[PDB]
Amino acid sequence: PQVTLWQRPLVTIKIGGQLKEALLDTGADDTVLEEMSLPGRWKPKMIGGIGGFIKVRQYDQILIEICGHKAIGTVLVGPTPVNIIGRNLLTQIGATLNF
Amino acid sequence: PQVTLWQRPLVTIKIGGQLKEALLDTGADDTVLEEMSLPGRWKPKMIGGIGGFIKVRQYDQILIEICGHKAIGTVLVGPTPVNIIGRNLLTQIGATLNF
Ligand SMILES: O=C(Nc1nccs1)c1cccc(CN2C(=O)N(Cc3cccc(C(=O)Nc4nccs4)c3)[C@H](Cc3ccccc3)[C@H](O)[C@@H](O)[C@H]2Cc2ccccc2)c1
Repeated sequence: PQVTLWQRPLVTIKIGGQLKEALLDTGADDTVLEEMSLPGRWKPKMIGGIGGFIKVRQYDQILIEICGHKAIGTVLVGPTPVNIIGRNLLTQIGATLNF
Repeated sequence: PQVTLWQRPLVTIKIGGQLKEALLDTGADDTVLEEMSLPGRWKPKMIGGIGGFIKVRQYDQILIEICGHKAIGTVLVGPTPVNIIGRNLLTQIGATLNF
């Protein structure tokens, strides 16, 4: 559904039986979630932001529901201050930017 | 126009006479450009992001032509890895996120 950007474009996700809200972020290549618990195996990874770079856990083939849209992707979990859905998943849910 | 998120949504801006490319960014509350010379007056501000806080300088009332459209607003200049057009300006160009 169309959102304007007068306010932060925030949605509910369900991941891992947990309900979260996350920011739809066209600038973010990758989806990055704060610390929460996920089952399984993961690889260490670093990503950059402004500020600097953080070190995250790289889980993949994770099912997320974002609004009513399912999508399976790579998720990075670590010290971001806000959960971010980025392009690897906004592409799966079909989001566009219009101006 | 309409951007699919398979590529980074980069766009051409003209600011202060200069021609830059910049990221259209729904998750970013403000616009922050890399260092460049702007005339006039500014004051120091700090912003956060993933993995830290940079100190930035704030110019208000800068004209920016973004794609083709003119908008005027505050632009923060500072050590970002990339020019980022955030919601303060995206609202002025009419951008909508649309799934
Ligand atoms: O995949 C990623 N990186 C990779 N590395 C290797 C492979 S992929 C990646 C994933 C998510 C975010 C980012 C890094 N990132 C951010 O750090 N910011 C902070 C930001 C950017 C611009 C303005 C503000 C702002 O106004 N902040 C304010 N603070 C106080 C008041 S306003 C904040 C937000 C997200 C955010 C919002 C609020 C708080 C924290 C973060 C942007 O929305 C994101 O697009 C992006 C911008 C960016 C993109 C590339 C390089 C550098 C910066 C990178």
